[PDB]
Amino acid sequence: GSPIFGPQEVSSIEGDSVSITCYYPDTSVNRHTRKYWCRQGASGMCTTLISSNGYLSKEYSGRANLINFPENNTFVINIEQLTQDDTGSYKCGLGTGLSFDVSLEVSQVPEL
Ligand SMILES: *[C@@H]1O[C@H](CO)[C@@H](O)[C@H](O)[C@H]1NC(C)=O
Ligand SMILES: [Mg+2]
Repeated sequence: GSPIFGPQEVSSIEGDSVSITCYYPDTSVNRHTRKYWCRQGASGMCTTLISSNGYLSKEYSGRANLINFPENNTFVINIEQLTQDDTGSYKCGLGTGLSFDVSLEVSQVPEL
């Protein structure tokens, strides 16, 4: 099935911020479980970059937040100071399991 939903593709420009909302099923277990944002890598693993246990990758020091909103069965990942190096294939999810694939594209600032 389709337990998690979010934005399939997120397009931004260098310097921008994004706010990515992931939706989960309306259950107590899901409201209180670990939430995560991870980047899919060439090895096949999805490396956690931020989680609701308070974990943060050094790649996101000073520029990211993950906020759980149990009151509407969502959580939000905020990512700031984007650069082209943030382009990639990500997942938002619950647990370690339930997840949704997000493609983030960060393009160059257009020439004037
Ligand atoms: C969920 O609730 C939070 C807190 O009130 C709100 O800021 C956010 O917009 C809501 N999310 C959605 C998808 O309605
Ligand atoms: Mg590009």
